[PDB]
Amino acid sequence: IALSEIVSVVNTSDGRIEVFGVGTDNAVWHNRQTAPHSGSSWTGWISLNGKVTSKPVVYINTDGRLEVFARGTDNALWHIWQTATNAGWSNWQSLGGTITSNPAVYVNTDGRIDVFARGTDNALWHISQTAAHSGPWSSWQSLNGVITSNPAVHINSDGRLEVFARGTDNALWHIWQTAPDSNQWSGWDSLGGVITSDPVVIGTADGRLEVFARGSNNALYHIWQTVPHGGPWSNWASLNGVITSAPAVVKNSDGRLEVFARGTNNALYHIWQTVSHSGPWSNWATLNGTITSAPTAVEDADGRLEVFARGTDNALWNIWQAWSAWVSLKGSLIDASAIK
Amino acid sequence: IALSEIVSVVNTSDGRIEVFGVGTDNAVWHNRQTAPHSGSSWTGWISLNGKVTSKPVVYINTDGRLEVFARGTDNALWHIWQTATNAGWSNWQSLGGTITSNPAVYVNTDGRIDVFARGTDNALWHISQTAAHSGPWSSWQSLNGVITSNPAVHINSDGRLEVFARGTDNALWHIWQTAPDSNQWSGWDSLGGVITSDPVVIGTADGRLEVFARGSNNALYHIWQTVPHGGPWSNWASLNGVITSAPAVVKNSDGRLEVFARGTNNALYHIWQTVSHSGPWSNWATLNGTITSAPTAVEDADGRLEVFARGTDNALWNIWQAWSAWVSLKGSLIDASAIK
Ligand SMILES: OC[C@H]1O[C@@H](O)[C@H](O)[C@@H](O)[C@@H]1O
Ligand SMILES: OC[C@H]1O[C@@H](O)[C@H](O)[C@@H](O)[C@@H]1O
Ligand SMILES: OC[C@H]1O[C@@H](O)[C@H](O)[C@@H](O)[C@@H]1O
Ligand SMILES: OC[C@H]1O[C@@H](O)[C@H](O)[C@@H](O)[C@@H]1O
Ligand SMILES: OC[C@H]1O[C@@H](O)[C@H](O)[C@@H](O)[C@@H]1O
Ligand SMILES: OC[C@H]1O[C@@H](O)[C@H](O)[C@@H](O)[C@@H]1O
Ligand SMILES: OC[C@H]1O[C@@H](O)[C@H](O)[C@@H](O)[C@@H]1O
Ligand SMILES: OC[C@H]1O[C@@H](O)[C@H](O)[C@@H](O)[C@@H]1O
Ligand code: NA
Ligand code: NA
Repeated sequence: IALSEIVSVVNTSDGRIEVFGVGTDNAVWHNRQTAPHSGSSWTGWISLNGKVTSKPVVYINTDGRLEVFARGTDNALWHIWQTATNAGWSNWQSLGGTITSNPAVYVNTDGRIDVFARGTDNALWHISQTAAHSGPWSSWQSLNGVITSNPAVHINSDGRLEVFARGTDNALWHIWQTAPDSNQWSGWDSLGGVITSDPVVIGTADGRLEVFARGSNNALYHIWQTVPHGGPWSNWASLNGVITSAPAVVKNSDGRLEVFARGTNNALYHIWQTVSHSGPWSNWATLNGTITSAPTAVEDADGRLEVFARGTDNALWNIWQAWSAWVSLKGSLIDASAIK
Repeated sequence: IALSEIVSVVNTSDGRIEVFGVGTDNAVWHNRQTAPHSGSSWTGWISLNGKVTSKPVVYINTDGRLEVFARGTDNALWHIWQTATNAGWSNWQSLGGTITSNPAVYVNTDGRIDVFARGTDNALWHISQTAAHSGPWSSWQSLNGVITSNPAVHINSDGRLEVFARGTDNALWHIWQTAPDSNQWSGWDSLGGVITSDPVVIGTADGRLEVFARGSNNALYHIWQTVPHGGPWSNWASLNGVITSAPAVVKNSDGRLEVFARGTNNALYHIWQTVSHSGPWSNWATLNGTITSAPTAVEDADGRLEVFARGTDNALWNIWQAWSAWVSLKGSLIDASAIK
């Protein structure tokens, strides 16, 4: 499994990027832009406390309240939430279970958050809010299978959640809701290939799921739905390169997909659709730097991509689509990924 | 009340703009882009039938299914929906009531559509889906007040719906949910001024509501929340000009607000935030043409603004942010607005 993303990042409901990482104390720390603009100053790192043994994953509830999910020292799923949109936080609360992966998080069309995690049986399990952005939470329920990666989740353009994970054959497997808001899940399907990273999944500007992963030759690969929210899937296509981290994918403000990955020389590299969305891909270009994590990419409130990655000093470094000079957000981050 | 928008327009879940208008037969007709790109060809006009006595208002359910709301010849609220995302349509069904305005439509954080309409008592009434993108619908419920315009609705950045309408004093009044998904609504509040158009409301890139309306001197005015999802509101500010239609507002792909209105010479005019979102406004610029409706503006799948307006030939004409040459979508549209 290629070197993981070190932070979870979201553009908040007031247009400020907030990042969540694990400190040397194994607590979750957050940093937020002071202003909703490219090159904004930052609040600085503020602790949510806790003791996590996974990558923390933030998600924005449909009412704008941020909610962080992370495995605890007891291997239970824990969570903590803003009590008001972009305001104070709750205490950490357990959702129980015994999980063996980072959580994957998305929200159903009914505003109910769905959290996916590998179990001690190596099956995909999930637990959900029973009301929109509200407790109580459901029971833990199994979707079966045997997965050898952290899971990834994205909603289809018809509101059906779809989960991607590596199988015991190192192929990309996936499973989907057969209707929105449903616990009627499909059987597992193999999209084949051999992946040596966690999969990442995004929705194209024309409403198709597209999955990126590193292959056995350390090139970037991708595969996509050929119709909106539907099969068949394309064959695997190489985007080439030699990458030494997990890839991070993001949509430009004009819908062009752009992928960030660490190269052999430990610099940040990127490759993008040219002209328009679902257009022909560029060749790889360097953004330089020296990074000790996978990059994490998000669009800011000015419609510019922002990239975060840990540096050799273990601080979180930022670069944005002007491109800008590398700047440090400081702090000291660790890779707490449940699967490495 | 300044000349109204003639179509309801949405960017569908597969990145194709679809427009809804009233034909000379008083049926609702729709036209959709063949491709999810600027300057795409169109399907041509296809009838949903019905007999409407209001502007038709389309909304995308959280599962991607389009749903159109319009007053019938019996003055009841009627609706029709796609049975699958971007697929076939249902028959028209009545939601009953007796309404005296165009419908205003938004979705709650729980995926429940909320429809607002003036009653025969000139009070603001509403009816909602009781489950996410699903029937049965609620009873009609009154929010009281006396309104002299079509209502406008937008969600706050904390998930609270907020409705704007002109009062008997010709001032801008508003009312809001005190919590998301709630029928706990606030009292009416006056934002003062004198408006001679329907209000239009948008959410800024930094999570604030901003309202645009024509004033007594036929200038464009605007007023905004000074904090995300919160008061106090600004004082009214003039964006000047002399406009002879309702203004239409839209966010650029980079969050810059842009406003479209008909000028004294019947040409399309526009004015925009410069540099970045919540930045200083341009002066008015012409896009020429000769229009016989207010313009309607939406962002396409390429991140470019598209504007629609009826021409002197009663066809719907299109121009986009390249700017492009005016092109005709043909058809023959009427202004069916319930309040003129
Ligand atoms: O108050 C809202 C919060 O309530 C908690 O009980 C739930 O577990 C959270 O998921 C929710 O966001
Ligand atoms: O029914 C829809 C489903 O069809 C399957 O064949 C595809 O592999 C899934 O990605 C899709 O969600
Ligand atoms: O076409 C725009 C593209 O051009 C490149 O020069 C930039 O570095 C990319 O981030 C961008 O997506
Ligand atoms: O629809 C086909 C296109 O989908 C895009 O999102 C992919 O990145 C392209 O490689 C592909 O040609
Ligand atoms: O099937 C979905 C549709 O069902 C109808 O009964 C409801 O009235 C619509 O609002 C809904 O979109
Ligand atoms: O409580 C929030 C509400 O506060 C009021 O003072 C504002 O006028 C409303 O726009 C806002 O939604
Ligand atoms: O800064 C970009 C702006 O420049 C003007 O020339 C265009 O006509 C506007 O549509 C655009 O928003
Ligand atoms: O926050 C203040 C700013 O809000 C913007 O959305 C308005 O268009 C500006 O006129 C105003 O200066
Ligand atoms: Na994340
Ligand atoms: Na509309």
